[PDB]
Amino acid sequence: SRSELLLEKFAEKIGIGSISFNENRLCSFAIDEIYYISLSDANDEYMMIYGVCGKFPTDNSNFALEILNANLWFAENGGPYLCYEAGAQSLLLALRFPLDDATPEKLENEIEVVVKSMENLYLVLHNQGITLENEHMKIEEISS
Amino acid sequence: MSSRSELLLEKFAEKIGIGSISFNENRLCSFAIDEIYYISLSDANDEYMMIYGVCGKFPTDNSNFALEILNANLWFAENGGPYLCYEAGAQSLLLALRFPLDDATPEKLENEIEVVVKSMENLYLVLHNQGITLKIEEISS
Repeated sequence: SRSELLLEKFAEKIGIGSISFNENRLCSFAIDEIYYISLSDANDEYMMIYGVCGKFPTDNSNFALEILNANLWFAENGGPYLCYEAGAQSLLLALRFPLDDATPEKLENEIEVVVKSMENLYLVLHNQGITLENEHMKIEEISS
Repeated sequence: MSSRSELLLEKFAEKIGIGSISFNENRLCSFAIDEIYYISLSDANDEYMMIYGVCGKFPTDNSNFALEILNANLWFAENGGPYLCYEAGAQSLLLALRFPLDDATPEKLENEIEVVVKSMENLYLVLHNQGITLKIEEISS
């Protein structure tokens, strides 16, 4: 109806297509925030975990400062360091991982710490409208 | 009258701010130059304390600077760990490190204060070896 016409006109404009309300008058969708993590075989005592947050706006100094300021918070609590990797010019959340007494479960938790930091970093940016460059919200329908 | 050597010493002295300088009987004249480091202990919460290395006033006009400091944090991130932070209030460049009270001892507080100092030392040296920048007095020879 006036809805189906919107549901569909929504599809044609959203990229994916052939969308319609099912039997129960529902039309479900899945969306996701994909988080990038990288493990670096740094040296022989430590391993480095990087939470790649996306390209950094290197033309906005006001941003670099609210990031640098956010470190106070990461300095008080847990600890991934907020950094800038010149090469790919990205925003990085860094956390060294000690190999001594290492364990996949410890590695699992340390990686979880970094992603929870990204969660928090993002929420704050999202709640301020900010959106890094390599950020993409992928949508697609599923069985309602 | 004085040799152009003594002359230079004097013009140097008067220009540097200190006054009345000359070469002693041995043709010597010594100075002491200080590189002060400001540390601040903070009674943050009741489970952790916070050691701050106040490095100076952060030039908030330079987009490039902020980025170089952020890139330096990669280094601190690999090593022990004082964080390179920015404090809006005083617009200062901070080197932050938390200190746990559980089993704390002045010895532990002394080591920690000393790591922040050494971090400020690696920082300033990398900053100065870049020409970047955010007290001399004569003494006995």
